[PDB]
Amino acid sequence: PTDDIKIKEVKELLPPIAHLYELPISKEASGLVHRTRQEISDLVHGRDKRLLVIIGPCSIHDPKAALEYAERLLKLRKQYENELLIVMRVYFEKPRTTVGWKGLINDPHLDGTFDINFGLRQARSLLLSLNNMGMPASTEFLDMITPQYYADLISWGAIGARTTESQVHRELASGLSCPVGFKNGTDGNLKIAIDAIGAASHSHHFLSVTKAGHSAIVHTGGNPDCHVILRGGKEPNYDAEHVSEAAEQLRAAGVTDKLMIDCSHANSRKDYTRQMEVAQDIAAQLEQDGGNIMGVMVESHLVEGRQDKPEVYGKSITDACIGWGATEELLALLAGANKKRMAR
Amino acid sequence: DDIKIKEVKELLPPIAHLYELPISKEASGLVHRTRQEISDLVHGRDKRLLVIIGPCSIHDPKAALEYAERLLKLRKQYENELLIVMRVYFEKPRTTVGWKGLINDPHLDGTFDINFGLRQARSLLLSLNNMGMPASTEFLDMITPQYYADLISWGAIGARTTESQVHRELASGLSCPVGFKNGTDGNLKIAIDAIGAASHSHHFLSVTKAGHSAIVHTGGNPDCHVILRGGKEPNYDAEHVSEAAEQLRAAGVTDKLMIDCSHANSRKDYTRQMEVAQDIAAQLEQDGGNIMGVMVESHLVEGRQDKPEVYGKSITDACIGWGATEELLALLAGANKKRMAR
Amino acid sequence: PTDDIKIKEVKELLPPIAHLYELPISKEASGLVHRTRQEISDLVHGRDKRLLVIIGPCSIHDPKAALEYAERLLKLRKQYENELLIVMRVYFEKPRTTVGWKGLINDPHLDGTFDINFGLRQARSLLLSLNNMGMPASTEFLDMITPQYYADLISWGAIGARTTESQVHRELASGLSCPVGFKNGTDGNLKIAIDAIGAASHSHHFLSVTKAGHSAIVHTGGNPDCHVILRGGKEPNYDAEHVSEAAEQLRAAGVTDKLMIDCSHANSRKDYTRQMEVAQDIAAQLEQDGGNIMGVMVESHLVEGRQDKPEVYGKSITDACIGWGATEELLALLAGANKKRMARA
Amino acid sequence: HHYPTDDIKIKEVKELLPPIAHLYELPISKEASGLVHRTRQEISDLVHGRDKRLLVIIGPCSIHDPKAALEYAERLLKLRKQYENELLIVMRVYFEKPRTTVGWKGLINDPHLDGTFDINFGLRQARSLLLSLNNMGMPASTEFLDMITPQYYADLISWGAIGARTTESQVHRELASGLSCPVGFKNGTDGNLKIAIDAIGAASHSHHFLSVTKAGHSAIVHTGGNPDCHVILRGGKEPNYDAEHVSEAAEQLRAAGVTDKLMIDCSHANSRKDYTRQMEVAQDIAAQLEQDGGNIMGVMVESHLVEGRQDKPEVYGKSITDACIGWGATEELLALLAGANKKRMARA
Ligand SMILES: N[C@@H](Cc1c[nH]c2ccccc12)C(=O)O
Ligand SMILES: N[C@@H](Cc1c[nH]c2ccccc12)C(=O)O
Ligand SMILES: N[C@@H](Cc1c[nH]c2ccccc12)C(=O)O
Ligand SMILES: N[C@@H](Cc1c[nH]c2ccccc12)C(=O)O
Ligand SMILES: [Mn+2]
Ligand SMILES: [Mn+2]
Ligand SMILES: [Mn+2]
Ligand SMILES: [Mn+2]
Repeated sequence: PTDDIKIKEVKELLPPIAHLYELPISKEASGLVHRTRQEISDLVHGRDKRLLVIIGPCSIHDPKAALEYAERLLKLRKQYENELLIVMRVYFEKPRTTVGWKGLINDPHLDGTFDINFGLRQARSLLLSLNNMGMPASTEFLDMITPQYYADLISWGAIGARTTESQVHRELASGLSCPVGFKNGTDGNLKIAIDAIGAASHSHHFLSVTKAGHSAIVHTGGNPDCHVILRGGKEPNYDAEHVSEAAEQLRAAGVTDKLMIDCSHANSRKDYTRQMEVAQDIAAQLEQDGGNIMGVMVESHLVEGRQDKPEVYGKSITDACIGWGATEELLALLAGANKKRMAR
Repeated sequence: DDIKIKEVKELLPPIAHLYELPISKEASGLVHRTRQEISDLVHGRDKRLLVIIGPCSIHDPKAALEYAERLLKLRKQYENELLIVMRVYFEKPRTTVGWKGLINDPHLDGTFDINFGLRQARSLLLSLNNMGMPASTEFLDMITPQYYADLISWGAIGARTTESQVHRELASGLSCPVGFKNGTDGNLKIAIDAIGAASHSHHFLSVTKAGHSAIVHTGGNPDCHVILRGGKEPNYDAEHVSEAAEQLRAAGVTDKLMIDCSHANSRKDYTRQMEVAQDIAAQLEQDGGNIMGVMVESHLVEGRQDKPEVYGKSITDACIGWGATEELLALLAGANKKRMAR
Repeated sequence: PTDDIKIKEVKELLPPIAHLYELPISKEASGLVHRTRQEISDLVHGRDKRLLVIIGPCSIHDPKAALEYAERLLKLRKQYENELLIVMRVYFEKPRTTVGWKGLINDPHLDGTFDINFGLRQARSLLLSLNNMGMPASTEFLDMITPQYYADLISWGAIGARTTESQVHRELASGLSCPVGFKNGTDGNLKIAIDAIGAASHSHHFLSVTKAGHSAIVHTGGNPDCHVILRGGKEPNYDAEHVSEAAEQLRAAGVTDKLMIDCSHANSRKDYTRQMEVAQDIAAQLEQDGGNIMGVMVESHLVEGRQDKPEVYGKSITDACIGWGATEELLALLAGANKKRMARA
Repeated sequence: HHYPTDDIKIKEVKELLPPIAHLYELPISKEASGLVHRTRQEISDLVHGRDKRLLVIIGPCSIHDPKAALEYAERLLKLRKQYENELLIVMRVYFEKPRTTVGWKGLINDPHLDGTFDINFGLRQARSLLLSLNNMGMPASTEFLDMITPQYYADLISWGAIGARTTESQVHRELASGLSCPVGFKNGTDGNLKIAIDAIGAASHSHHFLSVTKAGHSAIVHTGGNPDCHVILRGGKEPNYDAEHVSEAAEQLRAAGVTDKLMIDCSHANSRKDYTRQMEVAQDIAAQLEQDGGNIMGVMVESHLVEGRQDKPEVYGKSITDACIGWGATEELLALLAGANKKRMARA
């Protein structure tokens, strides 16, 4: 015996078309996705000076809270639309080296069953509702298969720090319909993210699944709307001198020198109250010059901090988020600052 | 939807390949026991040295089979000291443009003919196992393994994907032992982490033998280990080995590890592989109980070329030639004969 | 060029699992399907002397109407449950040589568009509701692929006169979880139906599709609960003499000699009123002896007759049916007659 | 949903390689494509009366041994070339006789003739044989029994049959509507011709039927319709090959506004299931061609290397299904038909 020795089971997976038939994209959702992708493209290439704000929970573990959060964020989206382009974080799984909760797609029931068919349906339904209420959505694509279930509803995608250097993730990015952000590496390596944009911009052949759930060869056209995200290393890398050094390197590689700064993760050193400090520093850069900044990322929820079990409503069970109060503060700060950049 | 997709193309499922090239009794037996033998090495139940040795990449099956036929003689000759398993990597991952590997580009001309490539890959691997040479490879994605993992005795996850969750989940379901390299700037924690993760059950999305998407529930891979392949500085010496083994034991994982003689440890100079090997040989005489394997980039002919003009010469990373391989292998054999006595 | 020369398009087909996931079979529907299949088997093999009545529209073109019909039929199902085993006709298409409306699965919108995905979803939705309210369902399986979408909701199946002689339909029958009736051929050939019962009782290997929509080899175990249906020919064949001759031939092939009589189609000469005459003759055979009769088939709707376009609620757009009044009478007539046959045990 | 209702009477569902796996190993060649393409057009011409050659669908009742088949084709090929101005000879390459009785289920189903079922091997063997035949210059004809097997080798078929037992089946008519080759519908097993006339009707229109893609996934196939369909007279209770039956069939066909050019099966019910009588039928057809017989566009003959039949595949090139005429009788029968038709063609 040499085949599937360490496989316990192979289970039935509904193909993407099953979900697309139940939850077809609406006219409005298409329009919103389409133009949000264009609008972000314009930010990536320096054609517009608004600040892309990718903001929301670290992960989504409860769609009801996600929709209530979206309702609130939507008012600030409209209010700040001339200064900020606000797009909600709708991430289904925090990649984790240890055991623990495996994300909404994997474990929608939050009990260690794996009900991926239900997860993908829930994921798509939440995304469709969000787009339907005027809130565009962003997410991190972890594998090569899940995107076929809801990428059509995504206006901006991330490739995480742990996969920016992975070739098949760069290939995936090269065929994604949405702009894509590549994070610097977990120890602060920027070059891998710069290379990724290089790779992602060219055509690739990668193996994936058709909408019908059958393996196929996908020939991509390249993604011209990729960029770097500074999310910290051994040290934080959000300040002006890091930004400026990043911008030089980007120009040096012939790619866009407009980048995004993540206020969270290793830039806050995992202390959610520091996100505001980073946003303050970014505010200060925009007021002085900050021409290379095109966006920021913030981990924000209804209620602040985090919990191991999903006991409190609207409170993260992955990374600790700022609460809604602080969120209003932060967005007002960034709006006020960028208005003054856009006048200059 | 699919705005940046040029084309979606027909892909034969693994069963089409498995139907034309079914694994043989002899190939199954060889894979089965080479896996056991390597498992014994990983867990410190046998003190032979695993040697993953062969071309950086396979671009010409004829040369590969030739190389194997010479490598087989040495495998048999050193069977008490070394467990020799040929490197049969089909692609070297590259940030920039260039040849994309045998699976992607079997014709070496920039056409993609993945169906032909997967067939060639499986046929080469089956022939190699049939003649008595087991095979090792790097699994880059979650689909290609279904086409030939049954013919593979040891697997690598590359430096670039050791931190990737889905690659760890893949390793958790791989029938073969798996080596995780430290990161391209020398980070070892990510490989230790990767071993921990890979030893547990996971649910990942992939494709059945029949080419249909499915949820695969894995049992966990107990036969994982790390590979020291250098970082900003090389990490092959006795001090690095010792500090690595302390870290591995601290994490509750096997402290038996493999050392790559090429790539960052040689400073990307193929000549230096022998210096690393010498250093490893010297550790084996003094103590070196934490070393279970070495990795060597080797071919019929030394160095490298941009186009496949010269027979048996790598077109990816530069390799030592057949000579320097007879030397490196003797050198490792001699040194480990001593280990296994004392 | 040699491939797909005369093919206009190949279109996306959701696999059975997609429908099974949205409309899983309920506990109650399962129990009812299970039990009804058993109860029918007992009739096929002469363990119970109730009369199976397959009754309802010639074809379903309107689920609302079908449900309302079921609600009324249900009361009579219960009322006569000791004499009659009443199962509703839920046929989606009447196969036709000519052009016209192609059934609910093919043309659920009744406008000449094709929307088979919607059709299959509607068909299963209706079948699940019917079973849930207590009404078991029967249908004609026309191809090898549609049964995966809803066979689990079907308590009795028919293979039509046009396909009884088809080997692939016999093979299909040999793997269907429900009893199956085979009709004599459109000119009155009975041998093909007897042959079909023989064939369907054995194991076969045919090619079909898994629940997941992938082609596969199905090894079937054989269907022991098949029987013939007398549906007329060049002449009608519902009378005692035809029944008696049909039973002789059945015993002679070593298959069950309990058969079903279709009161409609070529036994009524397509003139729906005459169904009552056939039932009357069936009642009269039951009173005398009628040991070989285990079921009847009747084409019945809320409103009698037929129409070309679906303008009048609850009226067939395929073969003309008797309306509700006559349905009550036909059922009372059959119940009364069969009560007397069961008493003579 | 605790009570069981699903796959109660299924023993097993097994793996089936999709058409593309066979098409990859055995792609159609330029020569085979050319031959299929033109043989179909040539047959279309006969169906629509633009050419007065006679289509001759001739060969074993069923193929149980590809080596014998190839040897048979080599022999038939010399007569195909020799009579090419009078006859259009196409080989019968039928894999499986439909049977009510248990017994051998054909080469696709049971390629090892031992009651195993190795349909993957069977389909590979069927395709290989059909490709070998087209590559040597012998076009091939077959009967399509199910909706799935055609995807494996219809690209190598120049003419298709719908059998007597399925001519009335709606799905088979829909299948015919999307088949790339001309198609003949047989009359029913008791002699009903109207079903075959209806079938031509139906097959000529567009349909939607459910089948499998080349990749093995179920799909909806929207067909264009098949304009190259015709009827086959194969007898009933009584034989139906003579001039009066022919003439009565032609009036019915015209009356239905379909082609009044038909094919006559010399075997099966027209021969009373007696292989020797095939020559009788051909003799009668020859007599019709000399008189007038304008409505006849083809004939069907069950022919093999060796005459008769056997239950076990003991003797080489001898049928295990319906009894066939041997090779001697075949040369006779074809010379007979050639000579007769040469005279018809000269009168116009
Ligand atoms: N559907 C994705 C691209 C993509 C990812 N994986 C695929 C597999 C097949 C086809 C397309 C894809 C998009 O439009 O962004
Ligand atoms: N077949 C692989 C395990 C595996 C990798 N990818 C898969 C996808 C599906 C099923 C199994 C797998 C092995 O034996 O090592
Ligand atoms: N599901 C059907 C049997 C069946 C029909 N077609 C199939 C194809 C595959 C497997 C089973 C089937 C039943 O239970 O009656
Ligand atoms: N391929 C067949 C037609 C056909 C049969 N079944 C199909 C399913 C899908 C597409 C085409 C088909 C031909 O060319 O004659
Ligand atoms: Mn986070
Ligand atoms: Mn290398
Ligand atoms: Mn009817
Ligand atoms: Mn025959």
